[PDB]
Amino acid sequence: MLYQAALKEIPECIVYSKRFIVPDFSSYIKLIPPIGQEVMKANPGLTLTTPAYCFTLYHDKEYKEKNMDVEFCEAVNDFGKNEGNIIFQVIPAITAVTVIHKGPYDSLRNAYIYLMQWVEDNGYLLTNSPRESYIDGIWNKQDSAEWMTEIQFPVEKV
Ligand SMILES: CCCCCCCCCCCCCCCC[N+](C)(C)C
Ligand SMILES: CCCCCCCCCCCCCCCC[N+](C)(C)C
Ligand SMILES: [Cl-]
Repeated sequence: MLYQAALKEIPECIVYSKRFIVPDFSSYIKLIPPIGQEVMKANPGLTLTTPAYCFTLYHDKEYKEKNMDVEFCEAVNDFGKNEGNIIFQVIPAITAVTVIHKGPYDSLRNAYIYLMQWVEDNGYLLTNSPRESYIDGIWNKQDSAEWMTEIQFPVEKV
């Protein structure tokens, strides 16, 4: 796939979120559906933002694929009440270099490789946790070649 870096300012947002140490990506994503179900039950009237912004924060300090520190986030228009370890928080504004990963998730690492190289080549520094923003996927497209996930590296120019 031919990744195409873009540079953008991402404003702050309010999210509901849950943080996990996960064995691998498949194990992690099985934990995601219950989060929305439980937070919505506990906060009638909670509204997702339009457009949506639904993303994983990868909090590890190095590249990893197993035993990962991940935080699932989904943007809402206003705060609700925390439900268990599901917590509302403000995710701060960042300047990000981004690429779109088309297709299934087994090759997501290629987008991270690409962005790590771009940051080095163009005189930037990664300054906060990468975000993995889910756009199109099994919820709306059964042709997995048409899934779309945006990888966002928070950066500052050196
Ligand atoms: C000079 C710095 C060298 C590289 C810094 C990399 C920091 C790593 C950022 C957090 C870990 C990202 C893990 C993403 C895994 C995503 N997939 C499971 C989908 C592949
Ligand atoms: C029988 C085959 C079972 C397939 C299970 C499919 C479950 C799909 C549940 C999707 C949850 C996706 C969460 C990402 C949120 C989507 N938005 C980006 C639109 C907010
Ligand atoms: Cl320069």
